[PDB]
Order: sequence, then structure tokens, then C-alpha cells
Amino acid sequence: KRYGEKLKEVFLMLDNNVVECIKEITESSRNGKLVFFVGAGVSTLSDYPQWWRLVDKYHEELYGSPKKGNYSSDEYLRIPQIFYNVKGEMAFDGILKDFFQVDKPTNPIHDKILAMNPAHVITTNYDNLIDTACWKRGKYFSVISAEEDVANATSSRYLLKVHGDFRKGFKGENVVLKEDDYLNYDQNYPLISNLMKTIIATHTIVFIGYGLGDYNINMLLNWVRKLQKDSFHKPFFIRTDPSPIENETLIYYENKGLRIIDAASLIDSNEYDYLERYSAVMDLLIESQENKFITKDDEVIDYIYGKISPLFALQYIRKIDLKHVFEYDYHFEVNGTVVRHKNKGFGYMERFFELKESCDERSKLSKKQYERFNALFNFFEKNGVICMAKDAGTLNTSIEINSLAYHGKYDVMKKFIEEQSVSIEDDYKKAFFLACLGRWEESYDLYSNIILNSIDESNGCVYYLSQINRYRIYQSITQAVTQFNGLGLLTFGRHYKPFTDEFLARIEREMTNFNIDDLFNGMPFEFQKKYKILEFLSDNQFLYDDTVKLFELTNKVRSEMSEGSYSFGMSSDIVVLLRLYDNLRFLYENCLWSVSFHEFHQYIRNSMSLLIEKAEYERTRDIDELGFSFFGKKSGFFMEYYDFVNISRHFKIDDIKNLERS
Amino acid sequence: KLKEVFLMLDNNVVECIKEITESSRNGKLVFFVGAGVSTLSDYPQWWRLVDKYHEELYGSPKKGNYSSDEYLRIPQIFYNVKGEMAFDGILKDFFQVDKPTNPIHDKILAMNPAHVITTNYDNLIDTACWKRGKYFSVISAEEDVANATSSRYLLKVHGDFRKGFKGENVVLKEDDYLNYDQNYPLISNLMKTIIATHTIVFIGYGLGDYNINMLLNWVRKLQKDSFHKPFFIRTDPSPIENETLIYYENKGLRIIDAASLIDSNEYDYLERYSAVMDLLIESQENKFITKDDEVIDYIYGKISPLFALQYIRKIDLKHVFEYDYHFEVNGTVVRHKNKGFGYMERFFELKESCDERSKLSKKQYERFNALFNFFEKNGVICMAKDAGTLNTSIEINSLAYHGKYDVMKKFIEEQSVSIEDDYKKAFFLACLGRWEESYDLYSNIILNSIDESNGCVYYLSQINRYRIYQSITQAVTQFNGLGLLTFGRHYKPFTDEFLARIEREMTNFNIDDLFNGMPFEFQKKYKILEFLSDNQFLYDDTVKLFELTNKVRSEMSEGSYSFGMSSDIVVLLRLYDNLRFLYENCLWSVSFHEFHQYIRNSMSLLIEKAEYERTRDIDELGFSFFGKKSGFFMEYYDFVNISRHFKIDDIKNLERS
Ligand SMILES: NC(=O)c1ccc[n+]([C@@H]2O[C@H](COP(=O)([O-])OP(=O)(O)OC[C@H]3O[C@@H](n4cnc5c(N)ncnc54)[C@H](O)[C@@H]3O)[C@@H](O)[C@H]2O)c1
Ligand SMILES: NC(=O)c1ccc[n+]([C@@H]2O[C@H](COP(=O)([O-])OP(=O)(O)OC[C@H]3O[C@@H](n4cnc5c(N)ncnc54)[C@H](O)[C@@H]3O)[C@@H](O)[C@H]2O)c1
Repeated sequence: KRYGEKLKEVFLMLDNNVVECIKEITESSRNGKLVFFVGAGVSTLSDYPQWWRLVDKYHEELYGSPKKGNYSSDEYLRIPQIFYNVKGEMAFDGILKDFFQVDKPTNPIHDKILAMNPAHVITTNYDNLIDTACWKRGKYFSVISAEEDVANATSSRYLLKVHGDFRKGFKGENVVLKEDDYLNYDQNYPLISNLMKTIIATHTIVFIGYGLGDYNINMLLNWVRKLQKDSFHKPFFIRTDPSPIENETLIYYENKGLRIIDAASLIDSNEYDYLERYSAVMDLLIESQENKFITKDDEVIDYIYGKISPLFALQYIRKIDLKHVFEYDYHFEVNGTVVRHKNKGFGYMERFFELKESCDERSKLSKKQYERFNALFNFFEKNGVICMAKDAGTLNTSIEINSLAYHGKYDVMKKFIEEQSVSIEDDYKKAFFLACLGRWEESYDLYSNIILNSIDESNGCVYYLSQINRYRIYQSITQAVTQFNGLGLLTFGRHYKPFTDEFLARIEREMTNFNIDDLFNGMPFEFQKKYKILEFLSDNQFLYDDTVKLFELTNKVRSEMSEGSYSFGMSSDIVVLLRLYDNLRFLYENCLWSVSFHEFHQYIRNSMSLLIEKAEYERTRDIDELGFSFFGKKSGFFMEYYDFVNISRHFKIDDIKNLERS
Repeated sequence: KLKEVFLMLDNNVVECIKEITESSRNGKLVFFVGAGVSTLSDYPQWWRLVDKYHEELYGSPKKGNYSSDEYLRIPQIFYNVKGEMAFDGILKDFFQVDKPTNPIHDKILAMNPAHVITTNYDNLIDTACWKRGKYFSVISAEEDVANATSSRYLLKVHGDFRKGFKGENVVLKEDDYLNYDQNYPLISNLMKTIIATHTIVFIGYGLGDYNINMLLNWVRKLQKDSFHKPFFIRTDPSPIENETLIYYENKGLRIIDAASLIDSNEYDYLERYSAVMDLLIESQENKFITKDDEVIDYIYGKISPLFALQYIRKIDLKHVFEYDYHFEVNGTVVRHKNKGFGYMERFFELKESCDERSKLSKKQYERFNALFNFFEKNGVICMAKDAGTLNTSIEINSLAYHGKYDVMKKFIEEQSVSIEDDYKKAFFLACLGRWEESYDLYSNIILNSIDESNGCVYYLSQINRYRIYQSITQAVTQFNGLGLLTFGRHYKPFTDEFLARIEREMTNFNIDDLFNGMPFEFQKKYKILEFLSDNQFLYDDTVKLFELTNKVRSEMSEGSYSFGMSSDIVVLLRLYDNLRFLYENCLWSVSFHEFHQYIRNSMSLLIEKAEYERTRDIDELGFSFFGKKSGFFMEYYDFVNISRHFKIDDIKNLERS
């Protein structure tokens, strides 16, 4: 608690450089492209026998007593080999076994490194501690200690254990410890050597547990020396030695390709408080990831703008989608009021609403922030966002859909189609209108053209939506052809051929072995991060949770005793109606063809029928409980133009008769 | 016609085709695309330019086959003597030209390759990609590796002229090849890491290619049998001899000579390409069930992982076989969306006939026995058309269902011997009133399941622990706020430290990603369990109940009287199947409120239908002797269900109605 503030004090103290390091690392963490090269120090915390202690065992067994001290890199690798060569190989394995067979505990740092959502973890350790913490937390990684495993992996995420491991047996052949092990590494570990390097090239590397004079750190530095300048992202280093890095050192290693983050300088601790140093440099990143470090109105404005700007390409956003956009930090209700939800940090949305309420506070902001605030205000007013539920009141709700297709303006749609397009969005709307009028070959051609142009235009959204709509158009064409060939000729009295053989053959040939499941995955990770809410558009079926939620309308105990638990003092009727309206508006305003499928019609029918049945039952129970004059002819369900058109479009004669007689 | 080709395909060919297809359905195939593919699109073959340099340098063509040396030297002699400008001039002239995406390009992208490494300077693979609508990050220069934005890559290992038709952006002359790893260290490694972790299928190269031969000399060094032998799609007119087939096969390759697959004239290239490319590999994407033993092996492969569980819902089986057949609640099997050999019908025929079972070879009768036992226990009887007199029975062996609390206490007290006993003990503790002990035991099981296993018990323990934590949180919420008034005292079932610890431990846990984070092998083997992590477990049954309620109430209003089987039997069958599945697998989902509501609705509809069918014996039997006898009557299981899943208000309402 007090330290929490001290962590923030450290955070305040962080020079721009440490903040930048933390910044890129935290962004990388989120992108899914961080890797941690975890060395020995992170396990000396768990007391895993340090190496000098084993090099020392060998010195004492070999010659007779411990060395002077300061084993260099050479002695680190040669005393093990001398013993191996002179005292034996089966003894070498016994010394190892005695020290390394001891099961140690798992440190706090092991879960922090894993808390940052590391894409992979490279490690020059034989211990199975990263590999146990992984399991405790549930993070499944593919451990690669041996060459044989490089190809027999399962996940793309990896626990690359360079320098082997004792999973197969405590023998110095299953690990890299002595001089020859390190000398012939490339020859004896070709695939693991490469896997480490490709990962270093692509993902961001944050070293933790190594010295700057470590053998491995300086080996990688010589490889990176070869790499082309700016062909690689510089790796970060976490120096947890117990003192400030001599500025000279900082520079040399900085130029060699490191970006040190000395903990000794970021906090103050005793000479032997190694864990403290780790936690300091490690916590700044963890908290920073959570965006807990934020105080200014400009900061929350920038955060919300960065989160919201990509959605401007759309026309309407469902209230449920906003929950996923903000990562469950807030609940977005159909009523338009938003509430806090598992948010441990600054109330940025509270600040945004407070700014909206008061003009002077808005004037306090800068000019660019003022423009961003204006844009966000416009977007929120369009999508229907109100202040917090605490500050709520007699909020109203009206349904309005801006779409010529919904209102059946066939003449206006044809006139628009006949016009000359000016933008790709106009082409998308034209294709949707063509599909709505039954002209499906023209819609397919226009969607193909839009797909061809968007990829070059860098319009990922239109590209994705056009691909989905083209697939749906192809499916509709296929089912229509099957129906016409199966029964169309009989009922019509004559065989009808709306589509020529050449077009059918061409579409069959072009869309062969097509898979809509992998469409979203292949898009760049930037798009997947910005527009994740659209993933559900690629699923085979949807609107299942909404259908399941209809059970509440079938409840009977509510009439005897109802608490209005749904939302805040709202019945399930209003919630379901607003959910249906939101779904309808989102589908119709975004020009999506999925409206024309059986599932949507069935969902609409079920919702409307259950709502009307609940209204009738409520009226009957009200009449029964009180006198007949009380609600004798009261109508618990009120209809409007939108309900009329919905019923007309989505109900059959049998459904209407069943509703009327029910 | 390809049927004959298929028939002819030797075991070798079909084995190659099998692995290539299967790797693709997993997402691990990679195509090494060479020059030939682009010559199908009449792109200047290299020797055309080697010969252009050999003419502007010397004065004529080499009138001979360019060796591996002259391919790389003639370009360099010209560069060293005629300069960079002209070198790049001929480059612009021959290569600044548009050519069409040949058919083989699309075939390749139809295999949905994970990556496409290529030694081509052209952009034909890239165009086919955009046209197909398949994205790939193109890496053709060192810098591109660090700035890529996708997992998939179009690694152009010899550069491309996308940055201009200069020779500085490509590998063609000799110095470029000699200093390759020095100049392209990142792309060199990337290719090699993919080769190691993906199945490579070369296409567009000859066995004597410089590149093919260099890769093979590196695989020699791998020297740990840690590499998947790369397939090589030969497509030269003549048939590959045997001496070479042996030598190059030993050197690391798996040749698939198209000449052997299909006969052709000396210059029929797109023909040899297509046959091996799609008319075989792509056309063989399906199964090859043609023997009495392959049926048993396939069924055992699809059914073995389910042995870890105790019972399987019949409806869920629809997803096990990928919609190949419809499984009905009454135990009947119907064909649906299956165009290949009928293997379940063959299995049923073998079950009926003992001689067919005797025909099975050794080591396969035990698998048939296990499958027969599993199907008999699950209740699958036979195919629909051969249906006999189906029967209905109820049997739940779960101890907690019958409310034998003392027996569960004794079981908990007794020592455990296997993690299954620990799971049962955790379920018993949850059903007895110990949330802390159940949580601790679930955590213990999660910790101790590190050893090799199917990963099922670990996943179920995680889900159960999450649900138990949710129940603990709700209990605390209604204790600290309402427990004071309910009992008049501040009841403290759990200490603050335990609550804080459990809150801290899973503050980052997200049930949504629990299934995705599991190994890929588990996902393709135990996919049915995914629905256990959301309300999708109870979607189809609820819709069916709604439809049946609507139909039954419509018939009630009409007043018709059928003389056949009751139309609400499916509701009872689904209800009992769901109860058995949830109770025999020791799952906490039995405690959910939506499950209680569904049970209440189903039994209320059943009771209403029974009450209506009770009174019909006075109208239909009063005007004519013709009538019916079938009905519904109370029993122990229904009594327990009602006592557990109904409130006093619902029972009073049913009594009134
Ligand atoms: N060969 C030797 O130099 C030698 C000989 C005898 C004793 N020691 C002892 O070993 C200790 C560490 O030296 P080293 O061999 O690891 O090389 P080192 O000090 O270069 O270690 C590099 C990294 O290991 C981490 N680390 C070191 N000791 C740690 C600890 N106790 N807990 C957590 N992290 C730790 C540090 O954060 C550092 O970043 C020294 O304090 C020294 O007393 C070293
Ligand atoms: N040796 C030369 O440099 C040279 C000189 C002049 C003419 N040619 C002519 O060019 C042809 C191929 O020359 P190469 O040295 O590249 O052969 P190659 O064997 O090196 O070709 C490599 C791969 O490309 C394939 N391939 C060859 N021609 C193809 C085509 N037109 N379409 C599709 N795939 C094709 C081959 O089957 C082989 O698998 C020869 O038939 C020859 O008549 C070659």
C-alpha cells in the first residue's frame, strides 16, 4: 500500500528513458510480441544451486579445495571439463545429480514474467521452474530442451530451454555446462540455436537474470553485431546488480545494442536485496500495463481517443461491443447509462463525463485534445452513451434506423444504384442495395471489385466486410439454385434459370476450398487488435446467448412476486426489446447481408411471440388479482411502425395465426 | 480419369499426399515455390538473361546448357565489366513486365499453406494471394522481418524488385550467392526455422537446383533426425530414374514425380503440374475408407479420447464425426451430409454378423470390442431404418444425486488412491458444504496433474474451481449484506485471508480463453467440452423445448387426440441425458439456476400433458371402444427432480392447474 505509492513514486522518478523502456515493453506485451530471455539470477532467488557452487564442487573434488575466487568465464567452463576428462563422466553426472536433483520452490518473479503475457520465454536454465510456474498459472508452452523437440512441438508459444534440461536424466549430455558443450553448440544444437535467433529478430526481448558480462549475453551481442542496422528491435536489459551502472558501461552496452533498466538506480536497496531490485523493475512494467499510472485529463482523453478512433469507420456500434472494447472495465447498458466493472485504477470515463458536464473543464484542455473531445462527444451522442447510472434519471429511448433497405425505398435504391459512385463506401452500399433487390450476380461482381480495390487502398474494414458479404451472397445463390432445381420448376409451372451455367461454373471454380473460419486470423495483428469486435461476424452461427436469455419472459413466479432484477428497476421485456432493436440497427445500418438468413428471422419471431405472450399473461394476472375494472381491457404490449414492419417481414401466415389465437 | 490415377498411385504417392493434405488441415504445410511455377506464366526464365548478358558481353549465345557456375558467373562478369547500370538495364527490360497468375499458383493457395518461401523476384505468388484474398506478410529484405505484421510470411529469399529493378535488391550474380548469409542473416534463419517446424513441399525446382542442393547440405548437418523429410514435386517431362530416386531420397527428400503419376509429351508442363498439384493432393483431401479394418481403426481413433469421461451426450456426438451422421436421443443413427463410404453402417453390420467380426485381423478385435462396449453403454443401438422396439430407461449412479450424505462423508474420510478419487472427493465436498476444502482439493489436483495425462481432468478441475469461487463470492455477498438479517448474526463462514487469497490468485483468470490456451491436440480431440465453458451447453435443448411446448399447447387448444407415441418423450429423454451427463461426470453445473429453470419447465410441460391425457379416457372411450393406453406416472427419479428443482410457488401453481 505505502509501497504501492512508492512504486508510483519510482514511476514518477523514472527518467523518460525508463518510462520509454517500460512503454515499449508494455505495448509489446499487449501486442503479443514480447519475449523474456530469463537467466540464472531469476532462479538463484529460489536457491537453485548457483553455478559457481558446482564449479566449486568440481574444483574441490578434482584438486582438493575451493579456488581463490572470482571464477572467470574460462574457469566456469573448464573446471567442469577437467573433472569430466580426468575424474570421469559418470561422476560428473553424480555431482550434477546431487545439486540439481533438489526440488526448489517458485519465486515471485516467475509469475511476473508470465503475468506480462510473454509470447515465448527463452532460458539458459536446466531447472524446471519456469516450466512449473507456467503450469500453476495454466499457461501452456512447448518446452524445447532438445533438438528432437523443435519439430515435434504443438504450440507456437515456446519455452525454449537453450542449454538443455534434466528432464531426460541428470547427465551432462542432456545439458550445456562444460567447455565443449559451449564450443560445439551450433553443431550440436542447430535448430534450437536458430529458433532463438528468429524469435529475437521478430519479438521484443527483455533480459532478466543475467549480468552484462554473462557469456551468453555477450555472444548474442556479437551476433547482433552482424545483423543489419535497424533490421532488429533493440533488446531491453534488466540489471539487478546491487549498484548503479557506471555511466561508461551504460553507454558501451547501449551502443552494443542493449537498453539497460538498472533497478539499482530505480530503487534503493541493500547489497543483498536482489529480489527487491527485480520486483522494482518488474512491477513498474506490470502496473504500467494496467494503465494504473494516469492522473491528467489529457491522458484519459488520449487513451479514450486511441481506443475509440478505429470505430469511426462504422455507422453504429452495439452496446455489448463497447464492453469488449474497454476490456470489461465498464458495463454498457441498453438504457444508455454506463457503470464501473472490475476497474482498478483511474475512473477515466468518470473524468470524461465530468468534462462533458462542465464547459470550463473542457476549456482547460489543449486544442488538439479539444478537437479529440469534440469528435468523441459526437460519436457518443450518435451511438447513445449517457452519464453514469448514479447520475441517471428519466432516460427516454426511441428507435430510429437510417437505411433505405429497411423502409423498402426500392425506387430510391434503384436511383442511387444508377448514379455514379465516388467512394468505396458508396460502392459497398451499392452492392448491398443490389443484393437487397435480388440482383446477385451484379452484387458479387461489385464485391469482387471492392475487394480488389480495398487491399490496395489499405481499407481493411471494407475488405473484410466485403469478403464476408460475398461469401454470404455465394451461399444464398447456391441455396436458391438448389431450391429452383429441386422444386422451382413445379410450383412456377415452368423451369426458371435466373443464373447462367457459365456464371455458376465460374463462382464454383473461384471459391474452391474456401474457409471463412481463418479469414480473421490472417488479417494483420493491428487490425485484430483494433477491430476484434467484428470477429463474431465470421462465425457459422450467432444470436445464441440472446435466444437463451429469453427464458426470463417465461417466468411465472414474477407475477406473484417480481423484483425487477434485470438492469436497474427494469423488466426483462424492455431489456429484450432494446437488445432486439440494437441488433436490428447494427445489422441494417452496417449493410450486412446476414439479415436475410433464417436464424435472424427465427430469433425475431421467438422474441416477439414471447414478449406478446408475457404481456397477455401479465394482463390476465392483473385482471385476476384485482377487480375486472382494473386493467380489464389494458394492453400490456404497445405496437408501432417498427413492430409492424418487423412482423410483416419476419413472420409467416402460420406464425401470425398462432399469435392471434394465442 | 483421375480415378485411375488415384488407383494407380502407389502407397508412396498416397502417403505423401496424405501427409501433405493432413499437415494442411492442421495449418503447417509450406510450399517452397521455385522458377518453374513462374515460367508457366511465361516469365523470363533466368537463362534467358544469362544469355542476354552472354550476348552483350561476348556477342552470341552460349549454345549449351548453362551450368551451376555459368548461371552465377556470366551475370557477374557483365557486372564487373559492363557495370551496374547495364546490369540493371537488362534487369528492367526483361523483368518490368506483367504476367498472369498461372493455375498452379491458385492451387497452392488453395492448400491454404501456412507460409510460402520462394526464390522468385516476380510478384505472381503475391498477386494470386491478393486475388484469392489470402494475406501474407512479404519479407524480401532484411528489414522486413522486424516490421512484419502477421504470422504468415511470403519469404522471398532471393529478394524482389519491389523496391526497383536494381540488382542490389536481388540474388542472381555470384557474389550475391557467396555472401548470402552475411547479407541476409535474418531471412536465412527464418527460412530454416520454418523448414524445421513445418512440412516443406518444394515445387518449381529440379533435383539439381543450386538451392535445393544447398538446403540438403544443411539438413545433413542437422544430423539429429530432427527434420521432417521435405517432399519434392518433380515435374520434368521424363520419368525420374531409380538410381537418383534412391540417392536423393537418402539425402533427405520425398520425390513425387508427376511424370510417373501421369504420362505426357515433352513440353506438357501445366499438365504434369496440375495432376500432382491438385488433381491428387487437393482431390485426396478426404478419407480413404475402403476396407473392413480401416473402419474399425478410424472409429477407434475418433472414439478413444472419450474413454476418459464416463458418459457422452448423444447430441454431442454430432460434433464428434463432423456432422457426418445424425444421432437421435432414442439411439438411432441417420445418414446426413456423408458422401463417402458408410462406416457406421458397416460397423452395425459387423455387430449383427459374427462371421464379419471373425474376418477382422488380430490386434483389431479388441478395438471392436471396446467400441461395442462404449456404444452399448452410451445407448447407441443401430441405424434408423432397421429400428426395432426402442425402450426407455433411467439409471443414474451418482452418489450425490441420491442424497446419501453419510456415504459421501465416509468416502471423503477414506484415503484416495488416484486423481479420479480426488476429483470425486472434491465434488462430494462441494455438495456437502465445504467450499474451502473443495477449492483446495481442486487446486491440489491442478498442481498434481503435471504428469502425462489427457488434460481432461485438469480442464474440468479448473472450471470447477472457477465455479466454486463464483459461488463463494455470491455466498459472501448475500452473507455480509443479507446473512445478518437472515440469521440475526454476522456469520463468517470464511476468513478474510482466504477470500483475499482466492481473489488474488484468479484475478487474471478468464474462462473465455481457457479452452484456447490448451494444446492443439486437446482441442481437436475434446472439442465437445468447449461448450461446458458457457451457456452454449444448453442451447439446442432449450430451443427444442420451446418448439415442443408451442406444438403441444397448439394441439391442446385444437383438442385433437392422437393414437401414437407421445410427442413429449424427446423432452424427457433429453432431460435425463443431460442429468446423467452432468451428474456422472462430477460437474458443478448442476447447481446453476438456468438448469433448474429448464428442468422445471420440462417437467411442468410433461405433467400438464399427462393430466390432459388422463381425461381423454372419458371422451374418446365414451363414444367408441377405440382408445389408447399409454400414459405418464410418477416415479422416484421424477419425485427427486421435482423436490430439488421446484419452488413452493411452482408446485402450488401446478396443483391449481
Ligand atoms: N564465480 C563468482 O564470481 C562467485 C564465486 C563465489 C561466490 N559468488 C557469489 O555469487 C553471487 C552472485 O554471482 P553470480 O555467480 O550469480 O554472477 P553475477 O553476480 O554476475 O550474476 C548475474 C545476475 O544474477 C543475479 N543474482 C546474483 N545473485 C543473486 C541472488 N542471490 N539472488 C537473486 N539474483 C541474483 C543478479 O541480479 C545479476 O543480474 C555473488 O553475490 C557472490 O557472492 C560468486
Ligand atoms: N539449360 C539452360 O539454361 C537452358 C538454355 C536454353 C533453353 N533451355 C530450355 O528451358 C527448359 C527448362 O530449363 P531449366 O534449366 O530451367 O530446367 P530445370 O530442370 O532446371 O527446371 C527446374 C524445374 O522447372 C520445371 N520446368 C522447366 N520448364 C518448365 C515450364 N516451361 N513450365 C513449368 N515448369 C517447367 C522443371 O520440370 C523442373 O522441375 C528446358 O527444357 C530447355 O529446353 C534451358
